Amino acid sequence: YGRLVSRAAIAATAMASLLLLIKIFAWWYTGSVSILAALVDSLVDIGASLTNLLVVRYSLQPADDNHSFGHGKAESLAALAQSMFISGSALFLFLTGIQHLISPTPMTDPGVGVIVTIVALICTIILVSFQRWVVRRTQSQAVRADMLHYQSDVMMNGAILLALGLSWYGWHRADALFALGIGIYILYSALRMGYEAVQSLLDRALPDEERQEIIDIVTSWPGVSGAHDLRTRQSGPTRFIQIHLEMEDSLPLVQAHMVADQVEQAILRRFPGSDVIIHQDPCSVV
Amino acid sequence: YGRLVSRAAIAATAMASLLLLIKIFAWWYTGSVSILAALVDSLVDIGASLTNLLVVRYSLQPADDNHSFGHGKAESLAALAQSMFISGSALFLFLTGIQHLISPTPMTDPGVGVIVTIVALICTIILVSFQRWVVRRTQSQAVRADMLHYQSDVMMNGAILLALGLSWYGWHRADALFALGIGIYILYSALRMGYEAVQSLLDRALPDEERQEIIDIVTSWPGVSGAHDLRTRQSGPTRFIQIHLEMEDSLPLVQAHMVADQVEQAILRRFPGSDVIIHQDPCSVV
Ligand SMILES: [Zn+2]
Ligand SMILES: [Zn+2]
Repeated sequence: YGRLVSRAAIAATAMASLLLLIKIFAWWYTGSVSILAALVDSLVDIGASLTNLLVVRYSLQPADDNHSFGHGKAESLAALAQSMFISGSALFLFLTGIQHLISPTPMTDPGVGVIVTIVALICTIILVSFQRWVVRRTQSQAVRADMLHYQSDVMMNGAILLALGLSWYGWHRADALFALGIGIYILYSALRMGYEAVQSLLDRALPDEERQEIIDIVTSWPGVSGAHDLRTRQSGPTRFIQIHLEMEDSLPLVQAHMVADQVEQAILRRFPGSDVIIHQDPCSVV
Repeated sequence: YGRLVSRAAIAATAMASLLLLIKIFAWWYTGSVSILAALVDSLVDIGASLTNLLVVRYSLQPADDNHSFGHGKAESLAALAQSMFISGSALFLFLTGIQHLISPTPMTDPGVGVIVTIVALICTIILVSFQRWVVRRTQSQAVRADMLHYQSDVMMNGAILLALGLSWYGWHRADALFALGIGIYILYSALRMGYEAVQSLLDRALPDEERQEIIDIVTSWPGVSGAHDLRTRQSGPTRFIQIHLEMEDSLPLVQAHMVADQVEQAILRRFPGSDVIIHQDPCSVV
């Protein structure tokens, strides 16, 4: 089920060792060999790992079973933050700004910093295009998919992509660095993550689809006329009422369990939800 | 049910007109009559209203029924923020600091500001001790109960509570203003709200109690030996399997619906959950 196809391990590893390795380390600057580097979104990127790592190691048990009845919502939650807040807002240490005053133009910023071994990384892209494998091999219910924090925390598209002496003087970041955030942050986490997130409100019961599937599977048994109601949600959950809305509308006998249970069972299709549950109603809302 | 006892209206009003009135306005300073006042946690307190107001006006329908299947989790969510973040962290614009350097001591802060008509408010306490009525008349599933943002956004316990010439020179805020945050913020939202919040992971299935009640009600019908399983959560939700784990362990007939439905029904006790649902199992996990 989750060897590959489900959160089983696929969702176990990435930002649980994408981070335990790539940006566990990559730099030995201002200390031994004292050339300047102010970027330590490294220890800042480290919160990101342990965070997710442990958090997903909790998106992940049968529960505090009693209390935490049966969880991992957890992730969707630990997405909500990363998203809207703390990225998709990590955007806002540049919405625009430095474009007009004596800053990006002819003087202040198109000169300083010809000491760049920042190219040391951008290799790291390796372990986004691995977080990328995680994606639909199974979304860590897309919780990994804060990844794109990296798919833009590896957006040195000014750095190692300069318009050095061809047309743009110091307008190198005024674009090909400004929109960067805008439509890959606002319309990133500050929707995306800000969403699976927001269905931390269980709802979206489903995508009309397995909605569809679901129904037609149940609609079609021996446990026929008597489909009453689906309701649905994340990591699994479905449920419900049916049986004989033609006569076995009391008539039958509890044999006619497994029959639902057949149904239920037959709502395998997925990998799964619960024994997303049947109340097996005889007598008819008509 | 919710006239008074449930979120019906009680949860409709407070921070949906606690804020629409109290700090809709209270001040006309630097403009007409130009005495100084830098505090506009007023327009900042206004986000707080509309926010909650509208949000609770959504903690509150049958759903985007299809998608948002049947919601209001919403609040618990809109608590999570207020809490841990954006208060219980609004604490940290003072953990301590101004205690030692020439700031609170003999010179800088125990002198400036003898112009205080800040006493204009502290009346506002009126509409916390109304948010206080909201509490258990029904917790707006304690979402209102970000209120205590006010129960500490009305913590002028330096202001209009000075140790002016009795023992403490300028040590007036170094205490009776420092701990203020600590153990009414950290151990406030940054647990409290940071919690109902975190059970945005449905879980806490319940408080062993109505857990208890629940069970013994079901345990005790004509729908006897055959209690299988509770599972539980917020605004209502319960569910489950039972019937005849002594013989009507297939034997009976779907008459024996309402019998669960009796049960279910009889899990009135609360105001309620769902028709927190029964799968009525004959043949026995034994
Ligand atoms: Zn029924
Ligand atoms: Zn069963």
